[PDB]
Amino acid sequence: DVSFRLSGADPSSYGMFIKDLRNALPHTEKVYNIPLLLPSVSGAGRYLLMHLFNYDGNTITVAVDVTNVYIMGYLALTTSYFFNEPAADLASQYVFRSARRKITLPYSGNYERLQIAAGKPREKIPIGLPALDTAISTLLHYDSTAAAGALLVLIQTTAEAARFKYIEQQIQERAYRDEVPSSATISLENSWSGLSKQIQLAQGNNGVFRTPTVLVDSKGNRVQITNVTSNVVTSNIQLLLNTKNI
Ligand SMILES: *[C@@H]1O[C@H](CO)[C@@H](OC2O[C@H](CO)[C@@H](O)[C@H](O)[C@H]2NC(C)=O)[C@H](O)[C@H]1NC(C)=O
Ligand SMILES: OC[C@H]1O[C@@H](O[C@H]2[C@H](O)[C@@H](O)[C@H](O)O[C@@H]2CO)[C@H](O)[C@@H](O)[C@H]1O
Repeated sequence: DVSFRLSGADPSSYGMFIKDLRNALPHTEKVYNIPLLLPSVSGAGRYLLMHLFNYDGNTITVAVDVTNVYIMGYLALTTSYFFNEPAADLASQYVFRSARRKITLPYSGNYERLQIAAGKPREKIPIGLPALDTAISTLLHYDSTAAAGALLVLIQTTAEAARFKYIEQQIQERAYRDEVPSSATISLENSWSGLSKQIQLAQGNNGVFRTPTVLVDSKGNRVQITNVTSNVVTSNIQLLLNTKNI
């Protein structure tokens, strides 16, 4: 398991937790030096448990699918909560079985279903460590509407941060003050799948992408990614979604 506590948390411990989060996911091959996520894992081992503690010390345990880094659900005291999606339902057969009751959310974990449930896009939802403390707090007590938004904060603080160093960096700048995500952040989140595909396809195309990826950069400008020499591939992306899942 991996853990993070917001009490006493700073850019340092956050980075360490994100480093752990990354190291917890297994892989057998690296593509252009980037861990390649497995096509699939069978049974309970398919899920990674993250113990998160808010500033007061309360905790929720989040189950993550180690093949894609998708959040399946979490445990709040003695109640389990899982998205309304096949994968999560499957996940419920293995994790938090001893919870006293199981609640299925009214939506899947997809960014689009989450934004609807929440009544606003990620664009306008401030993130950072403080925001992650709010999120943990919200999920301790069931509220599907407040949860959608806390869940959008959680996904980005943790899964997207493991996925991209840049996003991990974005969150460390927000260690003591939340801020809506830069568009480069939303761009990267939206492009993880495609970038993972083209990184793997480049492998026998001499590091050239079969199809270029369009991103938005730091300065907020439209940019094309055509091959593995881009900083995005050399520095940024830290985990790759196996094409066997794309
Ligand atoms: C792969 O991607 C490279 C940049 O990420 C790109 O190099 C450049 O493209 C032109 C030069 O002809 C410039 O617009 C740009 O400044 C160049 N970037 C750098 C840092 O040199 C390669 O040309 C791309 N290769 C392929 C096969 O498309
Ligand atoms: O949308 C980002 C979000 O991914 C969720 O999974 C989605 C997925 O993007 C889509 O291909 C599919 O049709 O719905 C999936 C779940 O039902 C994750 O659960 C989440 O953790 C985010 O990364």
